[PDB]
Amino acid sequence: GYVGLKNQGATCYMNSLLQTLFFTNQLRKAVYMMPTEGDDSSKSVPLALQRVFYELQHSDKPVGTKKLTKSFGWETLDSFMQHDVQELCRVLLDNVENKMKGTCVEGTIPKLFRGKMVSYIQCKEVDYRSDRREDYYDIQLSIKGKKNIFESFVDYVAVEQLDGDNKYDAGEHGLQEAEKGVKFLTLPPVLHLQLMRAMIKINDRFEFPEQLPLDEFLQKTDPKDPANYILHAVLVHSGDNHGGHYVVYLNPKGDGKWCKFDDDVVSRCTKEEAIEHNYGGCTNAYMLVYIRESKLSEVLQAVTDHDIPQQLVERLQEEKRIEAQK
Ligand SMILES: Cn1ccc2c(=O)n(CC3(O)CCN(C(=O)[C@@H]4CCN(Cc5ncc(-c6ccncc6)s5)C[C@H]4c4ccccc4)CC3)cnc21
Repeated sequence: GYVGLKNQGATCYMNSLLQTLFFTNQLRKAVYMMPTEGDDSSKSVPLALQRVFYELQHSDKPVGTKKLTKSFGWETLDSFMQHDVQELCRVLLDNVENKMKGTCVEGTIPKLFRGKMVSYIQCKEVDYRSDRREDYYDIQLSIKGKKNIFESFVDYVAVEQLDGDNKYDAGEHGLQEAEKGVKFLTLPPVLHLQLMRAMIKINDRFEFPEQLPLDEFLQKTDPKDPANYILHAVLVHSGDNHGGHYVVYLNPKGDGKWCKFDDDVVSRCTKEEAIEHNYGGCTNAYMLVYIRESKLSEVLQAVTDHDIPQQLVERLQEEKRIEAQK
C-alpha cells in the first residue's frame, strides 16, 4: 500500500510533515527534477528530500530519515521543541525553492504555497492610511474561544481598534485613533493552516470541515474560480510534555479515502477517525492542509516511476548497494 517513515528517535512532527509534503504530488515531481547530480551526498538537504521521496515511492520497508535530519542539522529533540511546525516546513521548502532556481521548475514552491495579504492602519479622523502587501506561505489561526475554522478566519480579519493608552503613532499627525486590520487577496493552491494550541498544549475543542468555503474572506471573489477548499491532511498530536506522540491523517487522492500514518505503520481509517475525532475536547489537530477544489487534480497529478530522472535513480540505486555491511 502506502509506506511509512521510521520512528528512528525523536523527530516529533517531522514524519507527519514529510508525508503531507510527499503527497503534494506536484511538489514531489518538482523535487525530483531538482539537479542534485553534483550535490555533496550528505551536506545537501535537496538531495535528502529526493531520497526520502524516492523511498516513500518505492520502498517496501519503513523509510529512514537520518541523512535528512543531518542535512539541515536538527539532530536533537530540542531542535524540534525550539521550533514551530511551519518553521520546519520553511527550512525544507526554502532549500528546495532555492535549488530549483535557474531550472525548468523554478517557482513551483511559490506557485503552490504562496498567497498574498494586505495589512492596513486607517486613521478615524485624519486622512492617513498605511498599506503593506505581504506574502505568506501558511496561516496561524487562533483557536481559544473559537469553535471552528470559520470563527478563526473571522477573528483573523477582525478590525482591531487603537484607542487611548493604545493610539497609533501616525507621525506628522501626532498620536491618533485608528483601526488596524488584515485582508486576503489570494489564497494559495495549497493552504497550510496551523492551529495555535500552544501557550503547554490547549486541548480545547476546535472544529474543522471537509469542505471549507473561503470566498467570503477575500476582497475580490472570482466567479470563474471560487475559493473552496478540500481537506487533505490532519497533523495530530496527543499527550503532554512528558509523553506525546505525533501522527497524520491523509486522503492522498483528495477523494475522501483516509489513511493513518503512524510512522512505519500506515493503515486504512474512517473519515470520522481522521476528522471529528481530532476536534479535541488528549489527541487533537495542530495543523491542517487544504487544497483548492479547482487545482485538486493539478496538485495531485498522478506520479509514475518514469517521473524520476534516471541520473538520480542510479545515484540512489548505487548508494543503497554500498550499504552491504557484515
Ligand atoms: C505561532 N504559534 C503560536 C502557537 C502555535 C502553535 O501551537 N503551533 C502548532 C505547533 O507549531 C505544532 C508543532 N509544535 C509542537 O509539536 C509542540 C512542541 C512542544 N510541545 C511542548 C513540549 N513538550 C515537551 C517538551 C519538552 C521540554 C524539555 N525536554 C523535553 C521535552 S516542550 C508542545 C507541542 C505541541 C503539540 C501540539 C499542539 C501544540 C503544541 C509546536 C506548536 C504553531 N505555531 C504557533
